[PDB]
Amino acid sequence: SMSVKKPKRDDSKDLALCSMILTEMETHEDAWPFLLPVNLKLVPGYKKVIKKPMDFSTIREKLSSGQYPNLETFALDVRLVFDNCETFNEDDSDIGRAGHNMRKYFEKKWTDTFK
Repeated sequence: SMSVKKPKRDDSKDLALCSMILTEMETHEDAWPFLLPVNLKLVPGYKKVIKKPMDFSTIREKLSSGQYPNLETFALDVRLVFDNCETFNEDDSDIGRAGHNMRKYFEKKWTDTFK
């Protein structure tokens, strides 16, 4: 509360570490469904159904331009990418499996880097 603070967690490397994680996600072989924004002209249903589209390139640009105030807002957008994928794709599809795999990959890197 006012003039009562928990000890200051060092957050000075967060930006670099989120960039590193994002690089590892970008270079995973199953990243291909997530690298670029879904083409809203070419994919029926996407625009109406997925209220907040997110992809790795968009996260990368937000990251690079100081649009994440903290590491939780970064994780929210990453998870949004996988939540959107599960919303739109069957579990038993290449893309559906890609999303589960990438989410797993991300969550491990996240825990190992920060928790």
